[PDB]
Amino acid sequence: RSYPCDEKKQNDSVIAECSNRRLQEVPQTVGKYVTELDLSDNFITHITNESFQGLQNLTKINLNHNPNVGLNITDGAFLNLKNLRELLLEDNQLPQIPSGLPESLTELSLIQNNIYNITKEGISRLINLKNLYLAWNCYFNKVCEKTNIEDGVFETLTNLELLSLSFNSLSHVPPKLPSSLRKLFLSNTQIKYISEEDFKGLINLTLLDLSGNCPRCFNAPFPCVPCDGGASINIDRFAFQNLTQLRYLNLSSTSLRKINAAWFKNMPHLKVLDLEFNYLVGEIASGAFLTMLPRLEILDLSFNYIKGSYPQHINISRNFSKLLSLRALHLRGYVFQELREDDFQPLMQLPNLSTINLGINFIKQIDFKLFQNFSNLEIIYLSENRISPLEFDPHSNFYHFTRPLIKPQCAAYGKALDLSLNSIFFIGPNQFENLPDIACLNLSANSNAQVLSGTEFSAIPHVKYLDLTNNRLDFDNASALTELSDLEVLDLSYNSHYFRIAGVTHHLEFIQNFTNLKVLNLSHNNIYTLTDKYNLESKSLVELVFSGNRLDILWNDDDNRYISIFKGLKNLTRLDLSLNRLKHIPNEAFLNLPASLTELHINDNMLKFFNWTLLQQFPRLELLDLRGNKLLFLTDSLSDFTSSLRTLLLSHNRISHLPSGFLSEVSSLKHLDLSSNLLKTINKSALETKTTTKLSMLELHGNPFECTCDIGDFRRWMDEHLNVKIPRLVDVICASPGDQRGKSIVSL
Amino acid sequence: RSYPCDEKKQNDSVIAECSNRRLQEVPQTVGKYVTELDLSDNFITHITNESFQGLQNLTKINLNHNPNVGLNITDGAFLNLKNLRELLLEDNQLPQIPSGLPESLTELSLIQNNIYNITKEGISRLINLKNLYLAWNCYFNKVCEKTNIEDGVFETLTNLELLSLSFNSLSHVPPKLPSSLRKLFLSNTQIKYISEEDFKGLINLTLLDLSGNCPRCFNAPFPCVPCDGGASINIDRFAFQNLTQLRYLNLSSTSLRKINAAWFKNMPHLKVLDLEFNYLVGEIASGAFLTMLPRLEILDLSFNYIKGSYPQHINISRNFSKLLSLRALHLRGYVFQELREDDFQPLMQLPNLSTINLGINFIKQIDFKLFQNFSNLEIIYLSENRISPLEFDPHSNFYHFTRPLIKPQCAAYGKALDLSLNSIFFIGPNQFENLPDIACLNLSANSNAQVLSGTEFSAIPHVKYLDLTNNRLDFDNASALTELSDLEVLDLSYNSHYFRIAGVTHHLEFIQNFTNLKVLNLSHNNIYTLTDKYNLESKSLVELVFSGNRLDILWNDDDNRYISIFKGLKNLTRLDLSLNRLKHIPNEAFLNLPASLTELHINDNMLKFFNWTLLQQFPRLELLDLRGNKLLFLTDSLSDFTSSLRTLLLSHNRISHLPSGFLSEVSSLKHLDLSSNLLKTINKSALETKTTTKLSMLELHGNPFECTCDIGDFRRWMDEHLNVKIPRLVDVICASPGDQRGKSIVSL
Ligand SMILES: *[C@@H]1O[C@H](CO)[C@@H](O[C@@H]2O[C@H](CO)[C@@H](O[C@@H]3O[C@H](CO)[C@@H](O)[C@H](O)[C@@H]3O)[C@H](O)[C@H]2NC(C)=O)[C@H](O)[C@H]1NC(C)=O
Ligand SMILES: *[C@@H]1O[C@H](CO)[C@@H](O[C@@H]2O[C@H](CO)[C@@H](O[C@@H]3O[C@H](CO)[C@@H](O)[C@H](O)[C@@H]3O)[C@H](O)[C@H]2NC(C)=O)[C@H](O)[C@H]1NC(C)=O
Ligand SMILES: *[C@@H]1O[C@H](CO)[C@@H](O[C@@H]2O[C@H](CO)[C@@H](O)[C@H](O)[C@H]2NC(C)=O)[C@H](O)[C@H]1NC(C)=O
Ligand SMILES: *[C@@H]1O[C@H](CO)[C@@H](O[C@@H]2O[C@H](CO)[C@@H](O)[C@H](O)[C@H]2NC(C)=O)[C@H](O)[C@H]1NC(C)=O
Ligand SMILES: O=c1ccn([C@@H]2O[C@H](CO)[C@@H](O)[C@H]2O)c(=O)[nH]1
Ligand SMILES: O=c1ccn([C@@H]2O[C@H](CO)[C@@H](O)[C@H]2O)c(=O)[nH]1
Ligand SMILES: *[C@@H]1O[C@H](CO)[C@@H](O)[C@H](O)[C@H]1NC(C)=O
Ligand SMILES: *[C@@H]1O[C@H](CO)[C@@H](O)[C@H](O)[C@H]1NC(C)=O
Ligand SMILES: *[C@@H]1O[C@H](CO)[C@@H](O)[C@H](O)[C@H]1NC(C)=O
Ligand SMILES: *[C@@H]1O[C@H](CO)[C@@H](O)[C@H](O)[C@H]1NC(C)=O
Ligand SMILES: *[C@@H]1O[C@H](CO)[C@@H](O)[C@H](O)[C@H]1NC(C)=O
Ligand SMILES: *[C@@H]1O[C@H](CO)[C@@H](O)[C@H](O)[C@H]1NC(C)=O
Ligand SMILES: *[C@@H]1O[C@H](CO)[C@@H](O)[C@H](O)[C@H]1NC(C)=O
Ligand SMILES: *[C@@H]1O[C@H](CO)[C@@H](O)[C@H](O)[C@H]1NC(C)=O
Ligand SMILES: *[C@@H]1O[C@H](CO)[C@@H](O)[C@H](O)[C@H]1NC(C)=O
Ligand SMILES: *[C@@H]1O[C@H](CO)[C@@H](O)[C@H](O)[C@H]1NC(C)=O
Ligand SMILES: *[C@@H]1O[C@H](CO)[C@@H](O)[C@H](O)[C@H]1NC(C)=O
Ligand SMILES: *[C@@H]1O[C@H](CO)[C@@H](O)[C@H](O)[C@H]1NC(C)=O
Ligand SMILES: *[C@@H]1O[C@H](CO)[C@@H](O)[C@H](O)[C@H]1NC(C)=O
Ligand SMILES: *[C@@H]1O[C@H](CO)[C@@H](O)[C@H](O)[C@H]1NC(C)=O
Repeated sequence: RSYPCDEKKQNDSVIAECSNRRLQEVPQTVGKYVTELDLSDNFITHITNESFQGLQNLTKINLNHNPNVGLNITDGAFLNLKNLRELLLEDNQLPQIPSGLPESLTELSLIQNNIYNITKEGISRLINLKNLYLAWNCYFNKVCEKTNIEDGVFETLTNLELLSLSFNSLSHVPPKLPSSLRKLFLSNTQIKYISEEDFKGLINLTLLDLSGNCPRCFNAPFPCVPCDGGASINIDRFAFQNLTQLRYLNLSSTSLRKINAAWFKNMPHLKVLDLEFNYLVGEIASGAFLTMLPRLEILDLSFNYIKGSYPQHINISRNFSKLLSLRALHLRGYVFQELREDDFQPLMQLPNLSTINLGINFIKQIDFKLFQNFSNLEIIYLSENRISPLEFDPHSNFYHFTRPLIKPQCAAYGKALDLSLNSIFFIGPNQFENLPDIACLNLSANSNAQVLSGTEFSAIPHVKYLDLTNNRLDFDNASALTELSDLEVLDLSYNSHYFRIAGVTHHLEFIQNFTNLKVLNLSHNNIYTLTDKYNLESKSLVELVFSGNRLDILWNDDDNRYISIFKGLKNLTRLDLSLNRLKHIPNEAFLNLPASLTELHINDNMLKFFNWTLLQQFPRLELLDLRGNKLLFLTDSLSDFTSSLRTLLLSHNRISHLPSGFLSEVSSLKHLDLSSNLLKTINKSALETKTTTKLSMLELHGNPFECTCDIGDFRRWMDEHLNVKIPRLVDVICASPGDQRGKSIVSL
Repeated sequence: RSYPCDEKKQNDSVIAECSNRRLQEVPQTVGKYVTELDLSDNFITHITNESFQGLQNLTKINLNHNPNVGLNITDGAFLNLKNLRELLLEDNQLPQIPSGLPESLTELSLIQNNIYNITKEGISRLINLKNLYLAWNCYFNKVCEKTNIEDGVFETLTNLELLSLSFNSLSHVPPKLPSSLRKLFLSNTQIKYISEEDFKGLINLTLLDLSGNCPRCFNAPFPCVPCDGGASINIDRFAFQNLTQLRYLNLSSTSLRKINAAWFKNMPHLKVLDLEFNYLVGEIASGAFLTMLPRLEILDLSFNYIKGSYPQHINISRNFSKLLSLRALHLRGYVFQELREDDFQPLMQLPNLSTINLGINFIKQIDFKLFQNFSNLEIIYLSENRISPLEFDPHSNFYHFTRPLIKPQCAAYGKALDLSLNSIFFIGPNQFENLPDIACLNLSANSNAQVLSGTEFSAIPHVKYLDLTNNRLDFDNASALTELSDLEVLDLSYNSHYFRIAGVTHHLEFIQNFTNLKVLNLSHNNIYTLTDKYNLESKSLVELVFSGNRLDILWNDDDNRYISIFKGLKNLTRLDLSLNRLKHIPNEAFLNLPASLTELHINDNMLKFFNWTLLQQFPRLELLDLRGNKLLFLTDSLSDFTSSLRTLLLSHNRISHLPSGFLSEVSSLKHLDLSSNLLKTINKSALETKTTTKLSMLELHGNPFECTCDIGDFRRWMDEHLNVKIPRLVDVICASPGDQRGKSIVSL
């Protein structure tokens, strides 16, 4: 669109995406209309006053991860960009803060460099700075120096709201912090003592992160240095006195054995309290601090286990009943054998508690009926226990994953129960009695070997999304699951166990019984043989995932029984036939795929040939995905066979000719993917649709191009249609002639 | 060696391997010294009198699978090959038996063609034939005709010993069979009735296969047509009267409900009796026929279950106690809930019974102590049941797999117990009491989540090979397995369950405790973090499989703890580091790999660079395997860094230059693999070792070669060293110049 950069005029403003394009310099061709410039992930080793001459409306520049193999920045290189507000210089191996940065700046990131010198000369004049990131310059077993913070360097930054200094060796909270601060990150900074003076004047603070100071190092997944004797962090009883607005407090991995309730005396708006990786089993049981937390919404007490201990029960203070605003409680990694109804009484009147997380506790037994007696649990998270039948992203949390506990597609339906990664290897007749009205149920990876027979889920009959992936279900009864009459989504992925055995029964008849089944995933089941009924049928099903089965055997030329296997899926729009070892598809089998299809995937098979003519029988087909096969040839008469195709994905095949004509009157085609094929060239005509083109994406990288003078018309075409995104254009590489043998088009 | 063919002068005789070389004709360059010629798997569409002009010492020709896309053979094409004994013409889409075949023939195979016409004109003069294969010409839902066998066609073949007509539509045993027959195959031939006359004169017969006539079709994994009403095959009571020498009788899938004991009256040397896929639950219980089988060594009664039945116990006739020669009993697929000691009393005095196979019965409970009371069980096969804590190869068996029940590497150690693919999800304290002295134990795929602690295998303390693959073991105790003091082979593959979780313990210390541990497989465990001890140690271990773990994280530049992870494996010769997502290996980590290594695999990683200089620290290194990485460059000074390397595998990398010099003084190098790289050319010098070369294999296929006149010296070199196998030479393909763009070298 603006080589070597794209642009988006989106919408008030103008972004030049010049990312990951192995540039060796800032390109001088950037349009002076651009406001934001992304130069990240290139090979840039120098920035000078020449670099942005040039581009006086620039308000943001992202130089992260250059050269991605440090970056050498001249004094005052940016100094004449009057409008520059945001400057990202992460992971550039910088040995110092660049000198002569512009006073315009409001955001500066210097995360993941080699800076151990924070000087007034560097930053004290940047008086418009709001956010300053200096995290991850010295940590673990990196070779590096303690951070030298010149006294009062930050004091003149009277607009500073965010300061991040985590993952650096500091030893003390810096003094003379501006009272504008709202968020102060000091994790893993080797700070053993927090004095009364350290945060005294910071009355605007809403976040304080002191995690990983005096860390808990047992079983640490990184190089970990504890305080002497694995001692607790030492926090003066008044250290938080003035922090009246505090909303987030992270004390994870500070080796706490005791929580000074007084810490929260003046902090009545605290909403999120993170106490993972301490030694708090005692405090969880007794727990004065728990009376001081009236507005607390999220409490994380995960991984406080005593090593080698495996108590029968979890011991929860009555004082949990004081957590009236609590929405989510995380108690992973306490480690205990049995959860009884009594043990959680202090939680049962908390009006807003919607999520309980007891993952990873090695729990053997649960009194399931206790959950009903909560006021309004929405998410009951029991994944990764022992229940049986009745390297680091600097912009992420370091102590826990932040992905939803339950997939949003499943939780959307209603109350959720996650029993994955346990040992519920069959479901007895009372397994789900006394539960709430579960809508979303996860029994993935229970090595369940049951003959489901239409009774097993009768006590939670309203499940709508059921995840049964990674079990070993035995399909010997045609009434399986049929008691779930409102079932919409059924994941049977990775249940190959019994499908792989010819000699036992495989009954999938049950599929047809559901009036509202929409999405079925039969992936990675190794299905090659069925009992009695060879046809799948449903008046409702939208999407069928059949990848990683054996259609190569089901559609074997000497066997006619499966030739209409999917035809009875009369509503189907989406079908995934990937990874079925197919070398060809019998024409009759293809013509019996449902005519309702809008999306068909046959990627990662071994197809030599595709019968294009048969697309005439699929007038609703919008996406066809044939990536990763062995195809040599495309039809020259595509518009004779489809008027509907919008996306055609043909990467990783053996296509050496692209017929002039291919284009013709195709019109619906938005997205054509020809990357990773055997293409020496591309003719003009092969694109120039004499109707209207919807062409907006055309992929070509990984073809052995030839950059003889003509050209082709291709380059001319490219400019004739600057609005056709062609990603990875730098990866479209002349393999010839030899004056180009590793060059990107174009350059003459 | 003899383009386009190899040759082996091995040893009295001379084999020309011209297989799978996409030939379009029989090459006229075959040396008249050749005795056996393999032309299988090519694109040959014609055979004429010209084809073997030429080659008068030919005794064997294999033309199977031509053209592999039928084959058109002229009358008498082979007629002048006086010494021709064996002719394989399988899978050639032949519409008839070729005419004018030579009388010299002793073996003729015509399996998998379109022959429905067996005529005197075709074969009656082939009076030297011993073995005649005509199987698989008409079967399943192939479009084909009933087989017309001209009356008395076989009668003149008075040397015929083997006749195979299986998988053809016959309806009746052919009459006028020669009394020379020893083996008669008639499986799946649509023969409903066996009369007294059918085998009357066949006194030399030792094998008769009548399987799949009136088949059991429930749950059939192929198109199956039963006799009317699913009726039994009808075998006249005297049909086997004269078959006194019979050794093998296959009656699998003949819908038998009743076994006429009289069938075996005159057949006292029967050794193998196959009765799979019938309806014999009644006969197994009552069983007169069982008294008639004194020399029987293998009995197969698998898959006789009654559909939908799930009896509590298996019912075995007392008459099994008459099977005095029995060595192996196969009772898969009976389907029953519990095996009690009583139920197998009739087996317990059989002196030679070494294998009991009860796979695939969905058994829930076993009285394990019953096995001890057998005389000398060697293999106790219980795989694929429900036990819980206390398309078709025409040359293979069609009704069961013929691979060993136990891997020979494990069974070699002694008595074997296979409990794989059950639900023994923990091992209680008495689980293995009252067993024989087990040496080989398979607990693979029991979803076992146990903390092994050094007591669990105490009642079978002599296990030497333990297969624990595909479980979810929790390594929380450093004494795991240590009670097995003689343990030699330990397979922990596919136990990623708990390794993937950072926050729980992973203790592999136990490895060091074993005095005789030789082979350890830790593949596909996703190992990225260990507890307390970061080093693996053993004075004995020979082989460590560490593929599919996360060495990319273990050897992260900011973490020093795993930099000597394998160093303490002081005896190690073989190490597999494949599939660990490695982009580079820190030099220190490489130099700390044990100096004892003779074989190192680092294939299927993402390496851009390899430090060749560090091979100086591995003076015993014989094999180095770097396939499937991103390497661009080879060292020009290999002999400076190793004098030991014998095999170097470098396929699927990005190597475009092969330094002249690479060769130099390398001498130990037998096998060089450069296939699937980016090589435009290969210089002469790059090979011509001025010391002695051990070069015997050099792979090059899948490189973009250039076939400009010079040449190189390469082609000259090739002939200068005709004894260097270069497999897939036809796949070494000129990508240039354009007069060659898809040609194989060489051709000018
Ligand atoms: C078995 O198949 C189902 C159906 O394909 C899989 O769930 C589906 O996963 C896709 C791929 O992630 C989800 O699509 C994504 O949704 C997000 C959020 O809306 C969107 O941002 C992405 O661009 C993408 O569209 C799809 O919603 C989801 N469907 C359902 C019903 O949950 C499932 O993951 C497969 N199971 C396994 C074990 O592979
Ligand atoms: C875990 O690793 C072990 C050790 O590599 C695997 O067993 C080993 O498998 C190899 C590959 O098949 C066996 O080598 C083969 O032996 C046969 C018969 O002697 C030979 O003909 C072949 O050319 C080849 O050498 C090797 O014997 C065997 N080792 C042992 C101790 O059994 C094992 O399969 C791996 N487990 C999984 C689940 O992948
Ligand atoms: C059911 O639980 C399983 C296991 O906890 C979930 O599987 C994980 O899904 C996440 C998010 O997609 C993946 O990144 C993980 O790799 C999966 N983990 C494993 C162990 O397979 C699954 O998503 C849960 N189902 C629902 C509906 O929430
Ligand atoms: C333990 O049992 C497992 C399962 O029966 C065996 O695994 C099979 O091994 C065969 C022969 O290598 C493979 O072709 C199969 O794919 C494997 N099956 C499965 C389900 O994984 C294993 O070989 C047995 N171990 C020993 C020592 O005999
Ligand atoms: O089955 C169990 C039970 C308890 N623990 C404990 O859980 C903690 C984390 O692994 C350790 O202290 C360990 O003793 C386990 O690891 N596995
Ligand atoms: O768990 C069980 C028990 C029995 N069967 C029976 O085994 C035979 C083969 O699948 C069928 O008759 C079926 O009823 C099973 O499939 N699963
Ligand atoms: C950059 O600075 C040099 C002097 O060091 C000057 O000669 C040159 O014109 C400057 N370039 C721009 C674009 O200002
Ligand atoms: C940085 O670059 C300048 C010129 O662009 C050069 O003179 C200087 O040596 C470089 N500094 C470092 C520390 O590499
Ligand atoms: C710190 O930076 C200052 C100010 O730019 C510089 O003068 C000094 O040399 C630096 N000191 C160290 C130790 O890097
Ligand atoms: C607190 O914050 C605001 C800006 O959000 C600032 O203007 C005000 O002066 C601050 N007060 C103190 C005491 O720092
Ligand atoms: C399925 O199981 C139910 C419950 O045991 C049983 O009653 C029914 O007969 C079974 N078979 C079929 C085909 O539905
Ligand atoms: C058919 O599929 C569509 C999506 O294409 C879905 O909206 C509708 O609910 C399904 N129809 C039926 C009858 O279930
Ligand atoms: C495509 O299939 C049609 C109908 O099955 C058939 O007539 C035609 O020959 C096939 N085309 C190719 C190119 O094989
Ligand atoms: C093959 O037969 C033809 C006659 O059909 C004859 O002219 C020719 O010489 C023969 N070739 C050989 C090698 O015998
Ligand atoms: C077989 O080949 C001969 C000549 O080589 C040709 O004349 C004849 O038509 C072919 N026969 C068939 C059935 O294709
Ligand atoms: C069978 O082969 C004979 C002898 O070669 C031939 O004459 C006849 O045409 C063939 N009959 C059929 C039905 O193919
Ligand atoms: C049986 O077999 C031998 C060859 O093995 C043959 O010579 C002998 O004549 C045969 N006897 C009969 C009765 O066919
Ligand atoms: C391992 O388990 C055994 C048996 O319970 C126990 O006695 C021992 O103390 C455990 N721990 C270690 C480190 O061996
Ligand atoms: C060391 O390895 C070899 C194979 O290299 C093996 O023969 C020997 O038993 C092992 N040594 C010890 C001490 O276990
Ligand atoms: C190979 O490693 C050695 C020793 O660690 C080091 O001196 C040398 O620079 C490395 N070689 C390359 C080519 O990086």
